Amino acid sequence: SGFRKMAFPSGKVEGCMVQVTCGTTTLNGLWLDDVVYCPRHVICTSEDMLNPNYEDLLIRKSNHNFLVQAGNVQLRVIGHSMQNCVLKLKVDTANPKTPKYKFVRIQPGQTFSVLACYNGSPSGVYQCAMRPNFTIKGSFLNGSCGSVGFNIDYDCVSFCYMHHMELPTGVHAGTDLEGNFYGPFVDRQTAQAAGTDTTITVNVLAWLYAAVINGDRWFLNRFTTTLNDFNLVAMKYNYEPLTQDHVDILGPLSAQTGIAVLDMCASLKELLQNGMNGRTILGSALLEDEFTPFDVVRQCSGVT
Amino acid sequence: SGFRKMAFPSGKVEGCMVQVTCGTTTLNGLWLDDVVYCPRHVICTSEDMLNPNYEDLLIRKSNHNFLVQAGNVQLRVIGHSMQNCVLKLKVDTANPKTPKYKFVRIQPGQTFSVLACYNGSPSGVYQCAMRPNFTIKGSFLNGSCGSVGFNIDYDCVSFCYMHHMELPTGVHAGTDLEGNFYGPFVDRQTAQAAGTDTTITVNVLAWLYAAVINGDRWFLNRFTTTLNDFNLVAMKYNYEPLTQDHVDILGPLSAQTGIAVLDMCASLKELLQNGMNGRTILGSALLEDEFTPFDVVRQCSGVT
Ligand SMILES: Cc1ccncc1NC(=O)Cc1cccc(I)c1
Ligand SMILES: Cc1ccncc1NC(=O)Cc1cccc(I)c1
Repeated sequence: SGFRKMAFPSGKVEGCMVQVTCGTTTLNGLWLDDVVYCPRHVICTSEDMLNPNYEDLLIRKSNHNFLVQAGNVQLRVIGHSMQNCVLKLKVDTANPKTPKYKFVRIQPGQTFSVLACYNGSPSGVYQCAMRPNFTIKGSFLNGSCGSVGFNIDYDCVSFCYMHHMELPTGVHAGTDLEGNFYGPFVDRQTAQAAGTDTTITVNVLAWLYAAVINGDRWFLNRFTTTLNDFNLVAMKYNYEPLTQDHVDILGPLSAQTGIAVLDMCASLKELLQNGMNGRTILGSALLEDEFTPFDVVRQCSGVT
Repeated sequence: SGFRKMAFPSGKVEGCMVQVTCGTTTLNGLWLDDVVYCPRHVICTSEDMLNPNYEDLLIRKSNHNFLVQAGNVQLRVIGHSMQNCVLKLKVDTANPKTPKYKFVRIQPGQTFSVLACYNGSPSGVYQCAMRPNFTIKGSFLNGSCGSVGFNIDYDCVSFCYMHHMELPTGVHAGTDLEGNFYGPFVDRQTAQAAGTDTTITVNVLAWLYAAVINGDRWFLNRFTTTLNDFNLVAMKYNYEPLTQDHVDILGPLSAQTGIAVLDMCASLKELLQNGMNGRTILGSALLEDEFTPFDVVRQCSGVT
């Protein structure tokens, strides 16, 4: 019973958080095995940030300039290298709390949990989605850079995001753990406007299936539609076009509820065209798009 | 930048989760020091649940009937006792992962994080509020009983909730860690309807302050009100009456934003009377009441 915006248990990630200081800048690092991963802008001063030449800035840095602290103990830095927009600090000690892990570059529409950190210490955990415009709508303040996004499959943590910056519009941009930004964003204090933040249609349908499973059914109607007819409505409302891959991914939810994907699309079509009329769905007065079909199945089945 | 429904990092609690089995029932336990805490209905069969006599059922149970497993290793049970609606299983080993902790009985309107577990394994973490009718709107399936609610102050975990049951209305009831239910609920499969779920007014105002801090200001108006005038509106909309204690608790948010509490009440009054007119606040189309004034300050300052 019930449906919540649920994050993964953060323990395995908390054991990887460290504090990295270079000069006067302190941010978060991720310690996995004998490597600490952190945003390369840790080497920048506020003045450098307008147009930084990271290769030139990094020349003036030695291993001893990178202060890495895990809890209250200091890690010895024996190597440093820049991989895209991340720094990799080789330390002399493997993290004893290193979980089984992978680095994954997620697709827009996919969700993940963020462990927001400051000075290497966890402050909280929440669930995010990579927006179709490659931004994330997070909760981060100065000092949160280096906080990571991740998913967990039983005992394996798949790291997918590392926080780097806030855009002037209050949305967030970052990289995968290879240091490549999601989207066109660059790690410099410059005019970087975000593209259209469209709604993740397959996720809204998954959340509608979750609502039916949990008893909220008022929005079910007597109608059906086609992918092409639905997509005309989706375009008008800045929803992502629905494909047969999306319909296929909703198959288990359609099978569990007995509601054909195209019938659910027709409920969504009427919801887009007529609104909620002051009503709610799973305690929300808008269509929620940050639950994937996998999230709905996981939460509705209790995968640990 | 940004505002999210954030849970505490769950690591300290994950290290306390164990599986408790008695006969054919398996649920979650909380292992702190040499004691495992779990819902006493672990001793019940589905038939017992209609009208169980826990004292009589517990007579037929010995220490060896309580199977306690921490990960893949078995704990030896050397004692058992019933305290209200919880069982306390004394084990021969102190939990080496026991964090600094307290047991607290929270007040309605207060928030906490839940680590949903199944078979002693964490599935996810989310933020809840104890509703004014003493229910929680969680996400729990069969096997989740014994999952706990908690708050964290730096290194101290204050446990406040232990999940016991789902009401026929899909809302959740449970106990504090002394086994006393929140509200009038009893641990038996019987007609237990919930009272009026009123809105936590002080929390909605705190969330309105969070919105102003984060840039969402469209709802600020040219009006003010009084506590008595505001409370006439609050009664009409099933909002909790606002007191001077609530105004005092909003003091830091009022000081940070420069918006007097009664002016914010007048914005809330107009929002209640006229609705959002298709607009959103912090990505929500309804007034959010599961952020306390302390939560807003914590999130907006980055307390770790
Ligand atoms: C202040 C804040 C809030 C949330 N998340 C991150 C930050 N920090 C920054 O963005 C600092 C910064 C400034 C300009 C460019 C770059 I690269 C980094
Ligand atoms: C099925 C479920 C879903 C969510 N949270 C908890 C549960 N489990 C129960 O409530 C089992 C139960 C039944 C009747 C009385 C009692 I005491 C306990």
